[PDB]
Formats: sequence, structure tokens, C-alpha cells
Amino acid sequence: YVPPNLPPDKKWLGTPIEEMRKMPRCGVRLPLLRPSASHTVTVRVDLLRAGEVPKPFPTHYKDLWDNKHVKMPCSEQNLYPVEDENGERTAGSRWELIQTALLNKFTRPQNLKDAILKYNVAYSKKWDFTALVDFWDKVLEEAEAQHLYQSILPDMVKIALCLPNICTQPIPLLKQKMNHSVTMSQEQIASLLANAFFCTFPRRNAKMKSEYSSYPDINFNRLFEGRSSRKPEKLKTLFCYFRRVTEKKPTGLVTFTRQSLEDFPEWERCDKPLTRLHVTYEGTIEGNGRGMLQVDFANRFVGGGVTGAGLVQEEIRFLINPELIVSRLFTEVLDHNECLIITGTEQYSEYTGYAETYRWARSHEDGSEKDDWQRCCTEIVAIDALHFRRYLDQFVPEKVRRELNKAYCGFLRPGVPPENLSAVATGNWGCGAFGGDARLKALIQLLAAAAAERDVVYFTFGDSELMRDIYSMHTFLTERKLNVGKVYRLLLRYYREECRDCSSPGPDTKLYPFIYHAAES
Repeated sequence: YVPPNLPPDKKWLGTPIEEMRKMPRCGVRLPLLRPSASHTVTVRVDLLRAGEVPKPFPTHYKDLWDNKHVKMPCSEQNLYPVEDENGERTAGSRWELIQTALLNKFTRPQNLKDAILKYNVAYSKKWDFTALVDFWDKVLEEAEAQHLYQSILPDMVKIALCLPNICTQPIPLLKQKMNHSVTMSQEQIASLLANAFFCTFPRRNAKMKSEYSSYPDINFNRLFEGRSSRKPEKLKTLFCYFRRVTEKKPTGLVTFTRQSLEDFPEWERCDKPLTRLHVTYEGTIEGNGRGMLQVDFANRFVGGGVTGAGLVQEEIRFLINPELIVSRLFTEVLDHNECLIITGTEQYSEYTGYAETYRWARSHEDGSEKDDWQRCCTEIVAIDALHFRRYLDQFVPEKVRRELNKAYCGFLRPGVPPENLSAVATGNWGCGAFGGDARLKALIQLLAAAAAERDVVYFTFGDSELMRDIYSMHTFLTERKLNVGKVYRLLLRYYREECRDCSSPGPDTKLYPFIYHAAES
């Protein structure tokens, strides 16, 4: 069996993208937004109005300093050692110290370093600021620098110092195994992120031991270090966002949901049929996948190295939709059965290149519509693929199954009828440094989608051969009426027949050809 010839000029194959479901059109009427045991809501839902800045709930700051909530910089329990008249330790208020540190004229990058180190004195000989100096004094020309230190920086200080008036409700940690959502305003996120820039979140810096070993970095200190040339583009991207939100308060909401399933399908017996596919070697997940469930190829620590060195797919997404960064404040490292679903973030920047060639291009005007909770209609899911030391490891049935389950967790929305579900916009999940096979991972995601009753739009980013191969295989299987179980069975056969007893870097026969021979013969 050779697959037939397909049109050579054609940029996309399969179901016309016009026919895939997308939000807001496909969505279920949203119920009244309200708090519950499973949903923390940090705003006044009764006052929500398109184009008006949401009001915080409750009205006045309420603090929790414990192991279940974010430890806020503005807590009365955020303390530091002060010397009294005999040189003995008294406890002073770190928030008061932060305020007086940050309320100073920065005319010089050393002024900003000096401020940040006042309430971080333990890191005065650990945190390097070379990349900040470089950005400020060498990358930016004099006019940009001037605007940075007399307008943007002072306005970032202001929203950062208003944290207690803006984020008045404690934020719960989204811990491993929790099925829980937090919805908060874009304005709240701006204040949180301004605090992250100034490295204000307490207890999130220790290496040698911390309560937060299990969480991603949130403070931005590592953005300022090193002799990297990418770092200035990261800063430009983040300052594009900071300029925009300080010049004009954003008005939307954003929902962060951690989802765990304890019981997954017995894939061998799964009778669900394959769903629709649109596959193209042109277009972007964020651009052409507007209104669809957009996959973020995530590190189990969500955002990866975005607050430090790291600029591949996840990091780039967290920089252009920077409100995603705030997930790092409260999202515990993801276990195999978990994902994080973020709804409402907005794209503030456009960019070109990737990793070492990445550059900020320009400001982006997100033209999304907003749902009935005034979230931008942009849903992103962080699902982390496995890292394979050796190519063949990924065909082991337990690894195939782990990837199926992870993707299925990302895609499933329990309760919601499949007709109110948007298509998934994805691509080569885990196929760069993580060693994954594009053709296997394409098929795993197709099976995951099918079991979750969703269509798929798959972007191959310039690989037309991969486009055609993926299209050919989906059509072969659908034409022959092979449900998810039959396909998973063939993946197992490939392993047993071609991988299990193979002493070689690769096997003698590739997966897709094996499937064609096996299924038809």
C-alpha cells in the first residue's frame, strides 16, 4: 500500500477550517459567575461591565500567610531583620521597606538594582544585572531609555505598590491533585506581574531549600543576569506589555483551572471514532487558531524558563500573552495526570524568529471578542510532553499511554456536549529538544482528541511532507472505519513487532508504513 498523490500546490488538507467549531459561537451559555469550593473569584461579579475595570472582592485587603495561599509581599507577616539600639534583631515590615525602596528616582540602571536589593539583601552578591544595564544603556537609544525611567518604571512602581488595594483576596495555591479554578482581573494580574518584575514575592528565591521547591520561579531576577542577547528582546516584549497596561488599565478577566483525572480510558477498548482534521503547513496556533483550544507545549513547571533563559514555544507564548506568567505564582509542578487551562489572556506583542533568533516585532492589538464573564475568547492548555533520552523509548506502550492520557486530560471538558466544544489547535508537541517523533505525536493527539470528541486543526510550521503524511494516515484510518481502540492496538503491535526486540538506534520500518501494511493486510 502506497498512499495516493495529493495536490502539490495546496497549503492545507482535510476539513475546511471554516467548518471547525470555535468560540464564542460554539460555547454553552455561561452560568452566573460565582465563587464556590472549587472556584475562587477575586472580583465583584455584580459590577462587571464591558470596558470598565473590574472591582476587587472583597473591598478591603484580607491576608493569609500560610501553606495554602500565595504569600503576598504586602502581608504584615512579610518581615525582615532590623538592628535595634544594641545591635539585636527586631522584625521590621518588608512591605514598608519595599515601598520606600521603590519610591525613588531611577535615572540609572544601578538605581533600579539598588532598590531591588534593599528588600533582597541576601542576594546582593548573587543577583547579576548585566543584562539590565545592557538593555538600558546599549540596546535602547537615549529617548527610549528616558521614557523607560521617567514614565514606564514609575508607573510600574505605582501599580506594584497598589497591590493590597487591587488584590484584596488571598490567592489559593493550585496544588498537585487539586481540581480548582481561580478567576481574576487583568488589572490584578498587572499588579502581580509588576511585583514580579521588582522581585517582591517573599520566599520564592531560595535554592538551598524552600517551601516552593515544587513551583516555578515568579520573580524576574534571572531576566537581568548574564551576557545573553535574547534577554533584551524578552525585556522589550515585557515592557511592551507594561507600557500598555500602565497607559490604559485592562478591563478583562482571566480564569486559571488545574485539571486532574484519576481514571482514564482503557484505550484498547475505546470505541470512539476519529474526528475531523484540518492540517496545514501555513499559519500559527495563536493567529489562525483564533477561538480554538490552543495547545501550549509546556514544561511540567508551567512557562518553562520564561523568567530566565528559555525562549522556545512555551516561553514565547508566555511572553506575548504575558498574563500567563502569573500562573507561575500559584501553579504547582504538573503531575502525569494533570493540565492547566487558562482562559482570557490577551496577546500584547508580535515577534519573529525562535530561540536564538527571537525578536520582538511590534505591539499587537488583540481583536478577540469577550465572553459573558468578559474574558477574551482565547483558551490555552499547558500539556507537558515527556523528554526522551533515546528515540525508541517513546514507542514503549506505557509511554504511548502516558502521552495519550496527558493530551486527553488537556482536551476533555467533562459534562459539556461535544457540539459546544471548539476544535483543538495544535502541532508538533514535544518534537524539538525533547526528542519526540512528530508522526507518532500527531497520531496520539488525534486519538486524544477523538476520545474527547473534538476536532483537530494541526499546524506543521512549514513541513508540507509532514502535512501530507498526517493527512494520508488520518484518511486511511477514517476510510477504513478504525475507531480509537483499533488504532491504539496497532501502536502496540508496532512496538512488539518492530521496537521491543531491536538493537539499533532506529527500527527497520517506520510507524506509518507499518500501520498501512498491518491494517490493510
